[PDB]
Amino acid sequence: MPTLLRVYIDGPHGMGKTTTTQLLDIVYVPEPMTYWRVLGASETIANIYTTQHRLDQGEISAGDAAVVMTSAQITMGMPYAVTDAVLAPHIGGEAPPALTLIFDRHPIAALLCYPAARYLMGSMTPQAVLAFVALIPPTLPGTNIVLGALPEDRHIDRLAKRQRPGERLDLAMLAAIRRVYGLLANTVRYLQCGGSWREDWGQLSPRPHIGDTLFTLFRAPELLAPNGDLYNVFAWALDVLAKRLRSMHVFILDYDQSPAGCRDALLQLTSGMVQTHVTTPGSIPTICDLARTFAREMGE
Amino acid sequence: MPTLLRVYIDGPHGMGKTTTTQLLVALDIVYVPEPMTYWRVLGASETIANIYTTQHRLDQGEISAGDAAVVMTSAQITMGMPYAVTDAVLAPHIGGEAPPALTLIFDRHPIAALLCYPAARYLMGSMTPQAVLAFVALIPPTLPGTNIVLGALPEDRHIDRLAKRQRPGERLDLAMLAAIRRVYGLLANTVRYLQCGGSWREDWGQLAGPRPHIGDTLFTLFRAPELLAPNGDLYNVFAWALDVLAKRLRSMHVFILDYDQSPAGCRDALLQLTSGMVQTHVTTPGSIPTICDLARTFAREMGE
Ligand SMILES: O=c1[nH]c(=O)n([C@H]2C[C@H](O)[C@@H](CO)O2)cc1-c1ccc(Br)s1
Ligand SMILES: O=c1[nH]c(=O)n([C@H]2C[C@H](O)[C@@H](CO)O2)cc1-c1ccc(Br)s1
Repeated sequence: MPTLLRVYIDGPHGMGKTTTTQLLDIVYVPEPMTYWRVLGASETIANIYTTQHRLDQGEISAGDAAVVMTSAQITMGMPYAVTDAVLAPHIGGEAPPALTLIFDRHPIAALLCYPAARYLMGSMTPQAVLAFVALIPPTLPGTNIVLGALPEDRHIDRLAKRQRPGERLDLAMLAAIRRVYGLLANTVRYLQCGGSWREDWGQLSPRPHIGDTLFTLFRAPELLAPNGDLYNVFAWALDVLAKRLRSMHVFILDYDQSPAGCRDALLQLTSGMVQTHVTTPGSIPTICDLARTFAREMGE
Repeated sequence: MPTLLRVYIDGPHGMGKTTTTQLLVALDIVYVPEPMTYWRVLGASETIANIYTTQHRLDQGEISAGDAAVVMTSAQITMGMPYAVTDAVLAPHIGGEAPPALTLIFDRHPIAALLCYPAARYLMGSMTPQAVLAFVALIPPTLPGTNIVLGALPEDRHIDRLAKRQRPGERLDLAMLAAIRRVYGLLANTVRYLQCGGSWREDWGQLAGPRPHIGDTLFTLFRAPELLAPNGDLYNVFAWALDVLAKRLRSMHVFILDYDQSPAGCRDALLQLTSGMVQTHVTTPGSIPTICDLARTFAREMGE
């Protein structure tokens, strides 16, 4: 069968991502803005930022913020969820690629990365973050995740330039979110280096120290038994997290440059990403139509 | 290679499902109960109490529809968390379909929290079909040998039992009973529909035994203004979800059990249906013990 290349450009918002991918037998699946602002619900992004603002002003409580916050993360990952779902069966085993799919963000941003950041923000229960993790679909072969690198003040400047409507410059949420992708990038090398959280978990009391991995966020008092132990339910959700992330291929793009440069770099990492065969002759065309119809309908 | 026999007992609450499964188990056979301790304490505080009060608040006109949806959606993520973790942990051992070396008697399948309960809440107006389809996209891949025993039981006889089998924080809500009763009937019809060659897209225009009418399946829940494009066709985002709703269920093995009989009767009834069920091999020979302990542990920690 012919081969495919799936590339998910991911990282914190405000790093110039959509811009540089649009500057790129290659389809680009955008961010489903229409689905957030209109299809799934009314102005999901506004809701997120507003709510946290009410929590920051104490106009509402950590728990009401959690439910609203929780209910929104659902609307945000839905389009990505279904795409991976319908896409999954066509992807074959790892292997010029007959089709290159550039996606704007992977599902883990919705089922892991943003949820965690909001936890880090006192707006999402760690119990909920782990519920989402538990739902992270299996990791198809050839899943290349590009995460971005960019100096803080530079990223603050950028965050400032363009924001979806309803947003708010939230410098904490920036640091919260920059923290997560940083930890996530660390977890992957850890898992890949042979690290076992169960074996290293006691330390929280050639590879990253589990203190610099995503595992360190779940030493959360609400996840532990009166004697300090993690409840098994939760220990298992970390076996899923471990399971899902270890197979991903993470590629770093330095965003501290010009779109032309970022673009030129993005295409550059491509030389080492992993391709896979498709399942049917007609997989490529079906995939091509899905990615174009996804774009057409949800990209504003 | 050893085989495994997985059996998920689901259906509307208040039919006596938990009892009989225990009964049956009291006769290489491990149970996986409902994770009440997670619902009452671990994941959140009193989730079931939260659910029945919210609906109730909405009905009293004391909150809105968007408050309920936000709360309900939130409550459902908690309710199905344990099922979701269990399924993902077990999945790698589940192998090809093939007496069983191990029999795992589950209490409710992931789809109950990712589909049926959501769908029913939607029918109650405390959930949106967009949220349902979000959950549906999150239903995990249907493992081989997914045998589901649903429970039949006449309504009045159900009402009486429900009135009896309440949960801590539960309210006698017949409306929800009827809703939950309708949703599970559609599930069975749907699985029959999908298996007799049915295709929703083909029969979309139209909105044991013979193939059911698409309008007697779950696909009919999703004919909502919210999901339609001005051109009148389902938006593709949802259409693609319904594609997964059909993929997930098409390979399940549904069996129906009659709950209009004594506890020792359902036990024997269910014990009868069990023989015609699909087993499967395990991935590693040592997968059985592991599976045995995950189940016992799930039981020991979240059962109550
Ligand atoms: O889950 C989310 N939650 C969230 O608050 N955001 C924010 C960041 C920015 O302000 C705007 C667009 O990225 O919305 C994004 C996401 C995700 C988008 C796509 C996926 Br997958 S997850
Ligand atoms: O999603 C749910 N929603 C819900 O309202 N219930 C109610 C019904 C009854 O009052 C009680 C116990 O099932 O909880 C149960 C569930 C689930 C339990 C297990 C799974 Br999977 S889904």
